[PDB]
Amino acid sequence: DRPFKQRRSFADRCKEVQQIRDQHPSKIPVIIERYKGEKQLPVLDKTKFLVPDHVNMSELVKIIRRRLQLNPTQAFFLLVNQHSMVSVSTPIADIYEQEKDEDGFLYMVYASQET
Ligand SMILES: O=C(O)Cc1c[nH]c2ccc(F)cc12
Repeated sequence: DRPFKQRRSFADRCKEVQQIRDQHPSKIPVIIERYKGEKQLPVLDKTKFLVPDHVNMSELVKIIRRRLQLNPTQAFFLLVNQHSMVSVSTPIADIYEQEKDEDGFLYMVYASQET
């Protein structure tokens, strides 16, 4: 259950982004993890997503919500560096250039609170 950055070294994370640049150049490499203090939402099956660079962030919110199989009642937020991405109808390619990690991944966190 450890976070991605505790399972992979910085150099290995950089090499993985570089490999994705070669093999899936039109995809943004995204890490999506459950907030550490999250109580209500389940853990997602997978952590690493290759997102076509034209996808709007607001659509990624809907996709992850569907993957979690929640009621329309359960609150859900997907955050990039504590910015909620529910209303961001901007392609991920633009968010990437602005919010990417030094290792080249784009890190997101989901929670039942937007704090
Ligand atoms: O969910 C995934 O597996 C990765 C992903 C996120 N958004 C997408 C949009 C189109 C597509 F082909 C794949 C994706």
